[PDB]
Amino acid sequence: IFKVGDTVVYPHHGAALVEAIETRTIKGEQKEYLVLKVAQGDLTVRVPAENAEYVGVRDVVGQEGLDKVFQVLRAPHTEEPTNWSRRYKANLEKLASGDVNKVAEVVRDLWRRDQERGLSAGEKRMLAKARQILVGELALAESTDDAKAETILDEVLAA
DNA sequence: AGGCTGGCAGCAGAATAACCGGTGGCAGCAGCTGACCACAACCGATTTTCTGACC
Repeated sequence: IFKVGDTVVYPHHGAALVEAIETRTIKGEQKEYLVLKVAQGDLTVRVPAENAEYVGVRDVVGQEGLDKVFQVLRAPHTEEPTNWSRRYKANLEKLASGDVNKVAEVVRDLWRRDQERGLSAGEKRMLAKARQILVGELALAESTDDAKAETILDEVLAA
């Protein structure tokens, strides 16, 4: 399925393009490396043709999962453990999982707790990073005008 | 049978990542003052010494 011209989503680097299929030699054999161009830090990631699904290279989302993550973002549930260390560990695990609904849960919990209390600079950086990957994912998914993706993010945050 | 004497050898030293609770400090400020300048006047003799009339 991975041809030149896609827009695939890495686990926690964001949505990236493809431009070539490298046949770079490993053990005297030409494993089909595919290249990536993710623009948050202009790093190029090259992965083997079959271990991408093992490491979690996930395709773009363009169906009722958009409504699913919208109702996840506008869900009434907000619960965290008592200690900030375990709460941060659980949110970091859900962030590193690389799932859109889980990242939506992370940003709704962090945005609710920041508009209620205001926690910390480290979780502020975490919320900025997770909001960046969610906004970039949906803006390259629906092709829906990035930063007007931020306006529709404001709409679903207002709920 | 070892020992304690002898050089011999080797070495130290000097000179040239967050939460929660609590508690005391602290600064800012209306709000009693309360002692204090502080002008500002007002009198209390005081002494001089004319001023005014007295016979």
